[PDB]
Amino acid sequence: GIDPFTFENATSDAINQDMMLYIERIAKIIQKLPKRVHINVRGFTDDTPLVKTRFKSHYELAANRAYRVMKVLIQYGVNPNQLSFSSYGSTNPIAPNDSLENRMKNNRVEIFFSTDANDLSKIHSILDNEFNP
Amino acid sequence: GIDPFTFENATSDAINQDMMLYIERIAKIIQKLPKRVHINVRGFTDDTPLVKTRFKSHYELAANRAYRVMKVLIQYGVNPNQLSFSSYGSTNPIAPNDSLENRMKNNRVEIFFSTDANDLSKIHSILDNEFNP
Repeated sequence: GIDPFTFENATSDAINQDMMLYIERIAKIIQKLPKRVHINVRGFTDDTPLVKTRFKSHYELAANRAYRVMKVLIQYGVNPNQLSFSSYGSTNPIAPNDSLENRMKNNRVEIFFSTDANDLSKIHSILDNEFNP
Repeated sequence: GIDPFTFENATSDAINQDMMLYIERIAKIIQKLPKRVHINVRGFTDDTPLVKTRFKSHYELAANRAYRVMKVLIQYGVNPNQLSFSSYGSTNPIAPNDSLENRMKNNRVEIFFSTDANDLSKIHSILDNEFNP
């Protein structure tokens, strides 16, 4: 399956260089998709305390992450008309927050496609060509 | 009359220094509002034909105006977690699309507040404090 954008720094919204390149690939994929497909960039966090940062809440942290990924997709030519962003904060974890390994799973941004039934095949086919050799 | 933001020309998404000042004023207001109130930044166009611009459709234009305004609101300190943007293209004109003057009222971005009955008063006096005798 396709990978989400993982934030290794549990308390920041910083997009490093490896992640920028990956966002760029997804951007290239997105612009090839039919125009009636929209993209919702969703933001998540673990439950690491936020005390020594600027963020008041995990929602706020996840919003910044999703917004920033969205910003980057636009940088690489995705039309703002196909885009939106959402924050789920520390709700909806992939894994429980017991260990460092599982907490990384929770520090991510996920891409959601909004598509009809016919455009779903096209997305499927386009994603297959670019991601699986 | 708390006015929308009105763009300079039919096909432009440029935010002039005039509009910057006004968006900043709006950002100050938003930051005084209760945390449970959210802000949707709505973009519109007139129905001026789009040749000789980058934009392929009015929704792309309207989406770009609204995204830009939101990006500015954040720039001036508004929590991304309280923000979203929407494009309405040339739909929902506030005025008939005849004279240039009227077409321009349609080239605009509007701010919608999402609020419960109780936070509605808190928003009223905050807005009144800022835009009335």
